[PDB]
Amino acid sequence: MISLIAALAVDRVIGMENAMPWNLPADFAWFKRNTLNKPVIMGRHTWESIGRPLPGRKNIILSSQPGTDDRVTWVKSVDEAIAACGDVPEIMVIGGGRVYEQFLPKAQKLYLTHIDAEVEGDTHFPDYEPDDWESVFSEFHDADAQNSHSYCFEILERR
Ligand SMILES: NC(=O)c1ccc[n+]([C@@H]2O[C@H](COP(=O)([O-])OP(=O)(O)OC[C@H]3O[C@@H](n4cnc5c(N)ncnc54)[C@H](OP(=O)(O)O)[C@@H]3O)[C@@H](O)[C@H]2O)c1
Ligand SMILES: Nc1nc(=O)c2c([nH]1)NC[C@H](CCc1ccc(C(=O)N[C@@H](CCC(=O)O)C(=O)O)cc1)C2
Repeated sequence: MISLIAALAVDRVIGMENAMPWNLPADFAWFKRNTLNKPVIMGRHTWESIGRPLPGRKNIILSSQPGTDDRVTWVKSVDEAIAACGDVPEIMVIGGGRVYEQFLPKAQKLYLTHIDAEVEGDTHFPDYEPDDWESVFSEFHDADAQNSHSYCFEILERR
């Protein structure tokens, strides 16, 4: 199955590394737990933002152009990206917006972190039919000495 994992600021705004200001080690732990030993698919801009492969995961990068880094696997279409994951229980799609838009209709699960942070940005997580999705887990945390903002983890499954 295909899953999307994303961090959503106020108004479901999404973005890249330098554009997302919070410091949420708890969310990084959540992301790691939920993606480790699974293939991760990302767009080229997300790849450039991260700057180095995510360890212990197959990193698959979408780009219309030839690859430019042998440390990751490069593909030129959504269907090629999925095929490059092989036969695994769960494929993790880690954005960005253009990639989320394409994979959402194919996805069975969403892993969302709803962060109580107001950020500059025009880009939002794709609109999806709320009635298409059942919330199966959520867990709220206030900010603390390590985490700059309050945040809520949520898993939704397609119903
Ligand atoms: N300044 C602003 O107001 C503003 C607003 C919104 C976004 N942005 C910028 O936009 C970028 C983030 O956009 P994003 O989150 O949408 O990026 P993303 O999903 O991480 O990456 C998009 C890239 O992935 C590749 N890709 C996606 N689908 C593909 C497909 N089906 N086949 C082949 N390649 C595919 C393309 O790479 P190739 O280009 O290599 O073909 C595409 O340009 C950042 O650089 C951000 O700064 C800026
Ligand atoms: N839950 C979640 N949080 C986020 O901030 C993001 C998503 N999802 N999805 C898309 C994008 C992912 C950004 C992103 C980039 C690098 C690492 C990373 O380096 N993670 C390491 C652990 C880092 C640490 O332990 O400090 C990892 O091994 O997963 C995590 C997230 C932003």
